Amino acid sequence: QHLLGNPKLTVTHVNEVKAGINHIVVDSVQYGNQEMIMEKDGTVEMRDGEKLYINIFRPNKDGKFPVVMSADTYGKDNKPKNMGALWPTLGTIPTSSFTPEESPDPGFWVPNDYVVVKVALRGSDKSKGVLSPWSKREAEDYYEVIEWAANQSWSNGNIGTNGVSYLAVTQWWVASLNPPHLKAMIPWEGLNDMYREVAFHGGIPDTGFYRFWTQGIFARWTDNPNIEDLIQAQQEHPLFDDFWKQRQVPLSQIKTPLLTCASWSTQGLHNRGSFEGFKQAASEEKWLYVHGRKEWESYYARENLERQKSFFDFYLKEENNDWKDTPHVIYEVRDQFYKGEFKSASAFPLPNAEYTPLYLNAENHTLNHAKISSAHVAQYDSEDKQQDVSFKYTFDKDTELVGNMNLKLWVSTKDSDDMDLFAGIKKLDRRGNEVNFPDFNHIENGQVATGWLRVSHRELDQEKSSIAQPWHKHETELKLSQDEIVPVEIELLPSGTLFKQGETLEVVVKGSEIVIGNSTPGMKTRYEHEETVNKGMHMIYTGGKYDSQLIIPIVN
Ligand SMILES: [Cl-]
Ligand SMILES: [Cl-]
Ligand SMILES: [Cl-]
Ligand SMILES: [Cl-]
Ligand code: NI
Repeated sequence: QHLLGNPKLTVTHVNEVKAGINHIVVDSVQYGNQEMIMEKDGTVEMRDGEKLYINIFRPNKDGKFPVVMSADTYGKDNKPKNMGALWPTLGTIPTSSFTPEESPDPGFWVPNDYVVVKVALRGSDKSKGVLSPWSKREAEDYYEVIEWAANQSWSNGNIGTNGVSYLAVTQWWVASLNPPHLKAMIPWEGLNDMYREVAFHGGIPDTGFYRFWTQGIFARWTDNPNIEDLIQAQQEHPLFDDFWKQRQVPLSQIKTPLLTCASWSTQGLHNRGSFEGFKQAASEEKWLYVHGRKEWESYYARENLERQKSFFDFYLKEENNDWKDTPHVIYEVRDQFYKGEFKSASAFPLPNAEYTPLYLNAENHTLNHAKISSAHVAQYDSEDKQQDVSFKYTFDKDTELVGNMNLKLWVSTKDSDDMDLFAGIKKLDRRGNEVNFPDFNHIENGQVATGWLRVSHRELDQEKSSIAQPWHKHETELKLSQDEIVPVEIELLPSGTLFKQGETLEVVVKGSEIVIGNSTPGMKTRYEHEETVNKGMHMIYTGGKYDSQLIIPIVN
């Protein structure tokens, strides 16, 4: 039958397709050689007269179909990319040749009688307009394309958005505007608060990935003079001010039926906001899927395509399938690299989480059940990349930690008026060796959880903070005096991990990155934090009034 495709046809070589309506044959990963129509370089006109450029892949037959859409500024005609040698840890990513990275593959969706629309947002492709990534103005353009699509001859009126990374962030954005024909959304790993999630971590500027990403956009469209200079924006907006508030999606405006993917493996880019989107969305019908595996690999994996399709068959085809039997949260409890167990819950944060303090003791590198009665101080050189302080707890029984963790420290410094603190959670096996996990950006020597804070940014938003997840206002800098001892709470980003009986959790605090390096030597694919306020010794106080502690989310 037709899902085996037609092996008599030759696949359309994608760089040879010309503008207009084309009959093409797609090298589908699932369904062999698949005939369809591709309309290349169609335009949609914005309210201000700007044209946005798109491709439309649709069944070669009359009729009305549900529509799958994605939008970004990376190039709508990108042929997906010696990657095996150049970025070996990307994992297995099977797609047709008509799938720009992270996009819904028309070779999967179109044979299942969906239309796929690929949108080049303003400033990209033949548009030389303003390119302001992850903004409301970009969201407004996306909204126009959704509503236009709903009125086309091949459209059943129901548009669902889908895609990874930039293609996910733009969904949080457009959904906050509630387009009337946006009937479902699949933000598969996307941030939605640039200040907190990519431009700065805990107030410390990302000098790596953020800048690499920004430069990449500039390099992609060198003949567009209207690309927003986000390098300079980072320099001149060090606090969460009116500029950055406009780059935090108003998530509680979202009402659209929602399938979110978050990953334990993307801490430092999409992880925080993936969870924020799921949590804060007002949507009455929402689901979350969490894994501790690789990003694009998991998106394109057949089981996750089938999950996406089941959600869209319910919402876009209006089929009475059993989608709503799906538990609202499905999550991996990671044990080792690519080894874990998937479990389910009715909510995130997990309704059975017991937020449990472990108190730090500076004298003996321990985390403890009981409070430490007398105040002591530990110390590390903040400029020596080999120095840190660490604290360990060995479990007496199998324990699952799933959710946020909060590291409360009392700290001071003598040689600077500020401190950059780098926190990490590690798991050590029964032999005392670190157990590595997938981590950002597609590194395999990562850790359990990571967090950051610039201490002048420590002031908490009391309304938004919780016992497991501190929320920092980032409104004003509270610089320090010599030996001013201050309380800080560091956001360890959401993680899911089993600690077996005999295994150890280790907190590490340091003046620089805890896990070093990346998976693409010479290219800044990972966060870096090379612009630091650190000088000299950092002090960490524990015991007595200095109730330094780690709050851990014990579940199951
Ligand atoms: Cl449920
Ligand atoms: Cl225990
Ligand atoms: Cl939690
Ligand atoms: Cl806020
Ligand atoms: Ni060929």
